Amino acid sequence: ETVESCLAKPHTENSFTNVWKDDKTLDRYANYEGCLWNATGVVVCTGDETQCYGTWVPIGLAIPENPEYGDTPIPGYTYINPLDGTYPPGTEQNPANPNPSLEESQPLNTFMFQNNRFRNRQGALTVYTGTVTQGTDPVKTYYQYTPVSSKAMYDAYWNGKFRDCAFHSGFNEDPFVCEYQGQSSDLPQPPVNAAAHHHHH
Amino acid sequence: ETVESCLAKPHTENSFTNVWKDDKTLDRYANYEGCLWNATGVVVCTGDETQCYGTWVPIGLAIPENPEYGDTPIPGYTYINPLDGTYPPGTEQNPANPNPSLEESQPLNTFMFQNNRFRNRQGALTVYTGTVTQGTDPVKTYYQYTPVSSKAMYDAYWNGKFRDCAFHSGFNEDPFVCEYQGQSSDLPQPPVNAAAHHHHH
Repeated sequence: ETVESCLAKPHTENSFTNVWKDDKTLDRYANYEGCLWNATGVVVCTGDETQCYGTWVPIGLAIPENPEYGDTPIPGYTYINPLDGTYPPGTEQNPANPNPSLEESQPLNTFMFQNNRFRNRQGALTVYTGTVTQGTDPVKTYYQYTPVSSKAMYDAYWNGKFRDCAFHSGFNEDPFVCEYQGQSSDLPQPPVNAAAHHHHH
Repeated sequence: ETVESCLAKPHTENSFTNVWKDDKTLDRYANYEGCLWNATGVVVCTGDETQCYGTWVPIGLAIPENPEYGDTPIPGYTYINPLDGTYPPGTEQNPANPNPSLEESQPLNTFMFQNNRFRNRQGALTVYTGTVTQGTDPVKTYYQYTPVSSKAMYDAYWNGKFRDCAFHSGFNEDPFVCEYQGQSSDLPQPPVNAAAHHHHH
């Protein structure tokens, strides 16, 4: 395939396996038919983030990276994109500070929701967006927390769905795994990307 | 509309006006029919980025913003998304450092391409994605430069499209505006959301 041929493929609504997520933007990707695809909004994924069902758009050539599989629908959850811009910070609607913050070490008060790490500071939600560096000799490494811009994430919070995990002190360890992991929804099988050749070269 | 009715709308391939971009993810958004839409894939936008043509996906309720249009096509450029993940850093194909760095002040020899500010270090391209803050008062501000993950951007760079703007050295505080602003292309008019659609939540 070429970049042009990939971009010409039709968008496809189906389950893809071997899904990966960009640690900074939280975007989900997968390889299929020699092309790289990006999931667009409304996503249903398994508990782990191995498979996701939704509207996939071809964005370029497949990139190197990457049990069994049946024909029966499997359990999953409707996944929320924490940074989708539906409730942007620094606005009248969402007055939270729009600037990301830095932590020298992973904070003690974080909670895990749909495989993302979050912090709650009196109703202001932030999400872990990977590490960043500052300076040279020595290079300082920081854990970056970015203000959440997802209305659906805040709706869940305001509906009291994170009572067991968003108000917790922390310490000795890492994140509190929330009991709520989203609305249940099944993924059709098998993934269209099942075949091993979609994941090679 | 409701969040669910907005999500049930079909993806639309059309030109939208009153477009805005997320400074951190570089996402493009617009309001239409009481819903918020996000452009997916490569879009065609005007020079100022007021209008973009492409595949738009409904992601939630419309959000507050803050004569006119004809019916003949207008000139625009094929816009690339610098953080689209088609050529991720920290890999065999793209050996750039995968970590964003924080600058105490804007770096020197930067250039403007499609209203984004970039830095070029011996072929390693980095893009300005906004301010990050730290330190319980005073409150120190940093300028974040994130590794470019767009293969298209690198292709243009490698083909010598940025000859005049990306290869400066020395002391240059203001960014050089690149002559190349992308491949010319036309946008159908008028925009689908031209009418005062942009009012009342």
